[PDB]
Amino acid sequence: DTLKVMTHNVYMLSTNLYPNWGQTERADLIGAADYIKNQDVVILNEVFDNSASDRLLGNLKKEYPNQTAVLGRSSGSEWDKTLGNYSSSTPEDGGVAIVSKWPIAEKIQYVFAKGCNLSNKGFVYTKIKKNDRFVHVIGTHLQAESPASVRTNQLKEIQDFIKNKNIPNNEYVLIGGDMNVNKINAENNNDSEYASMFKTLNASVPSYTGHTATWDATTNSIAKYNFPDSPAEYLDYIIASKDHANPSYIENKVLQPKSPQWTVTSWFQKYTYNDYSDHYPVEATISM
Ligand SMILES: [Mg+2]
Ligand SMILES: [Mg+2]
Repeated sequence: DTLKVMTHNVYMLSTNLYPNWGQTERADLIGAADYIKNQDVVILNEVFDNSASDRLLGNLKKEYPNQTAVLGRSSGSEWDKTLGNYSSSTPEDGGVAIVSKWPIAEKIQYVFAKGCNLSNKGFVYTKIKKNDRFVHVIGTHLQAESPASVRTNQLKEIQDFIKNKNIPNNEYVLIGGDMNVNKINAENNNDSEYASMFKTLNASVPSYTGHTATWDATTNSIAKYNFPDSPAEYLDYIIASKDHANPSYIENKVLQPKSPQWTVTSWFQKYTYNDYSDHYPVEATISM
């Protein structure tokens, strides 16, 4: 069998702080997009805006009916457990959610202890039954660019959680999302943060295919507006724990899907874009 998992930072900032980023329309464009189809599990990042995020989740309901709540937005029975530094008084939620075409046996949220109370950043854990197999998928979004030291602490909390969970070593355990750890020009430096990421989580390095960056101001219309001169970076991953079932093959493919044109007005000026987010999605293929 093959497991298909995708992760995508969808840039859905709160409309209370950023009213004109086309969040609602992109909720519809992403929901109907072909690139996000045919997956087993999908991890979402930055689904911060409550209305637009729920709209997106609703549009994905037909194909991915099994869904978790958004990390850090609530702490009721919608979560089997709410772990970590969760606060109901944080201005924003963690923006992470997971949807699947398969039954979800357990849903857990965990809020990171440290961070440079702004957003309940952390991770979402899911135990999913796919064809009589239980697979484990953790979705997260780490500290954005001292920042590296914070990310290492967060990665540590993720690894510590996995070990404590007592997951069978013959079942697949994947960790994915916007790690904010750059692979560009770092794949050949055992001392880079990119290298440390794999050590801290004790995960294997996947085969890389597709586009060469996940946040590219040189090809992405949204990133180009916000950071015109910033060199492209590679920050999104989906990797497997070596302390559990090691995939004979695991790929991470960066896609460059373009959306139908959409327009927004900001300060009496109209702007048109053809991207779903400032980040590109990463499609993982895992041989089981
Ligand atoms: Mg972002
Ligand atoms: Mg929110």
